[PDB]
Amino acid sequence: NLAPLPPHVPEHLVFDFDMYNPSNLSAGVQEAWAVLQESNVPDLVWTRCNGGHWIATRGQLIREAYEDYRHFSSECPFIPREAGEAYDFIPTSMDPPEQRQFRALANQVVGMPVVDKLENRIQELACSLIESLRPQGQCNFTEDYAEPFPIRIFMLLAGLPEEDIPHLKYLTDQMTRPDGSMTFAEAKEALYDYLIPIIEQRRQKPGTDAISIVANGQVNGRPITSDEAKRMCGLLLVGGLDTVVNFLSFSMEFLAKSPEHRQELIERPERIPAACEELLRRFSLVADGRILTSDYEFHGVQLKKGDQILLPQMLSGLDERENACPMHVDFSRQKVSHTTFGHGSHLCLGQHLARREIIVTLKEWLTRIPDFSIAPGAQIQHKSGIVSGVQALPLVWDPATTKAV
Ligand code: MNR
Ligand SMILES: [K+]
Repeated sequence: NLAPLPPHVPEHLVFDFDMYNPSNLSAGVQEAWAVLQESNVPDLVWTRCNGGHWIATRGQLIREAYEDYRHFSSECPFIPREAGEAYDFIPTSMDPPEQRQFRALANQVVGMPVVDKLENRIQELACSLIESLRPQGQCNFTEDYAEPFPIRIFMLLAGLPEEDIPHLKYLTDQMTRPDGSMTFAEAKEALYDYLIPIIEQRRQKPGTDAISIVANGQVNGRPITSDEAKRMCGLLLVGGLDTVVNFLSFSMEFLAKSPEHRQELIERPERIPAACEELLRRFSLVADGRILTSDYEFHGVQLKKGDQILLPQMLSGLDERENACPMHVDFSRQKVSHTTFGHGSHLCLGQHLARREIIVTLKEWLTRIPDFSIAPGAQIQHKSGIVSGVQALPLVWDPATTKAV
């Protein structure tokens, strides 16, 4: 359904793009969003879909908006408006200056230092899961590796039982790619229903897990409140269950279709870290936004207080003005430009954990299964939303070409 066009929006800027079900989705989700960068499309357009909102389509505008938090606020960062209004995670729903004090605490539980505490476990789990699949000559990558690898690592860090994964994963997905059975607000309340008692129990009897550290932490010298701890832990759950999980499938799908790129990383393994960055650019998948704090003229367009604007962190990397031959994957790309981990004061705090999970996967998978392909007659389907993903990824290979080491 298309919402009525607001009085200040001119017709020539209307482009009815649906972020939850794009028209050209069959060609690939990244390709689907790239239609917003064709020759006849303005830098900033308005879509009547999902309640009506603006969409920045070029890296220059996306970076400018993320830097100017005075005009573009994180208080209501999700579309539709109902979801953005209910959204209250910390630090993501706050603007500086209040936002800043919470970043240090989050860094304590998912930052670089922590990646060092789980180094061995991450390595062990990756090798373990891959060796188990190797002799099978086939797998359903999404459920056999993409989900269990990053998710089990997060549950370990948070001190939560793996048997709770099905419930938590379902709730997290309703906040990014809703199936219609739950609103954002209902999904968020169910997540908080889960966390509330756990936070109280760990504030009474502290442990060394991520939830215990957040719940008993301090914010710029003063005790964190139960409510603040809940709002921060909810965000961590989403990041642990619906970020790397999706990205890994986009990357493996590409490697399955490009033997040449697989051979490159096999012959020259020192290029894996660079390959990670290039894949993060080409298969970017996050797209959230901001809300206007007042009337404001932006790049010749009149914006009104209350208007929502989607800043596809995904679009910066595919912008031909930022990267030549954007759809082409080149591991030797000199200057890989992108905003896959955000831009400005809210730069991703989990990027170190994410990069380690991606690099370990690339190295340990190609070491054991260098040659693989998409299953016979399979047509890979993608899904779009706040975070985009892959519905299923059936893979096959000849065990005779594999290595058990
Ligand atoms: C479990 C931890 C996390 C993991 C894993 C993780 C993995 C990834 C990842 C992997 C492929 C994707 C791409 C990703 C992308 C992002 N991520 Mn990340 N992220 N990520 C966070 C935790 C995590 N992320 C936190 C915390 C913030 C918010 C910081 C702040 O608001 O000040 C954040 C913020 C962000 C933002 C900024 C959003 C904004 O400006 O409103 C983007 C984009
Ligand atoms: K809000």
